[PDB]
Amino acid sequence: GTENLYFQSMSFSGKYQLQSQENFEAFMKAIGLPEELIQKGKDIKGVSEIVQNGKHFKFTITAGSKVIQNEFTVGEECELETMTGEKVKTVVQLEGDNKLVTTFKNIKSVTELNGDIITNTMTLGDIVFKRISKRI
Amino acid sequence: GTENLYFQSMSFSGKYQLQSQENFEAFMKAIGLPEELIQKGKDIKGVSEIVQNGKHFKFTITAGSKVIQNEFTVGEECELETMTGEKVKTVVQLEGDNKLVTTFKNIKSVTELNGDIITNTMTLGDIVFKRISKRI
Ligand SMILES: CCCCCc1cc(O)c2c(c1)OC(C)(C)[C@@H]1CCC(C)=C[C@@H]21
Repeated sequence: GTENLYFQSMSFSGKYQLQSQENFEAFMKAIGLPEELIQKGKDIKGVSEIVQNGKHFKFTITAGSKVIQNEFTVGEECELETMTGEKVKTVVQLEGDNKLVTTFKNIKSVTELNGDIITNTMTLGDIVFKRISKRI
Repeated sequence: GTENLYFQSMSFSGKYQLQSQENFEAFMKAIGLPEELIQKGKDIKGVSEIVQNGKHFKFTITAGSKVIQNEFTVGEECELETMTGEKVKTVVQLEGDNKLVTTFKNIKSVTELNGDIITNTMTLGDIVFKRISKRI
């Protein structure tokens, strides 16, 4: 026999304007981002978009001077393009009704949606890369 | 708005008779179980029960000379009682259709159901506490 595990989450779909950003320079250096691109995009506060259809997600992230697009299904292994352009395979999971959690290359990524504010925290050792964006 | 995330797993419900057990003493020593209780329950091969109703689990596990009962919902943070009686808060996740995975106090716990055979693997550093039970 089989069991049905049905979940319900807040809609992550929407366009989000980057407002706050912590430890950008430190984090990009740890992952090996060139200093040229670090200073070029450290002050860029762009707009990211999420498209959620059930457990499927489409991410369009404006990070610094780069636009990185990725797609995944919750609970299924996916190939994600990192900030450094390297492609890693990982699984994204839903915690509660508003947290998207994944871990790749010693980076613990947590994306929590609180109302119109979405917070993406990425921890690499002592570095806590925290981004705060608002739905527009 | 809200989104629906539909998952399906094998039914974990049933009573399971412990058959094989490796590194009981080493694991219980690592978590600080008193040596009196370690020798007392190292050879006990009891029966554990799982009650799964969708994404909610009720499991009564016979570990050594202790009967520990806990309840949780997959993806939601819950409070679990450990072997040492300490209560920890963690999140249990479903991997595939037959794996229940969680991590607490540097202990990676994996419970995999392959047909009528259930395998409980708990890794704490170098110690791999492996329990193999059969549904009865
Ligand atoms: C259904 C899986 C969710 C996690 C359940 C989970 C939690 C837990 O309290 C225990 C579980 C596994 O299995 C045994 C082998 C009895 C453990 C022995 C040593 C420790 C620290 C605690 C025991």
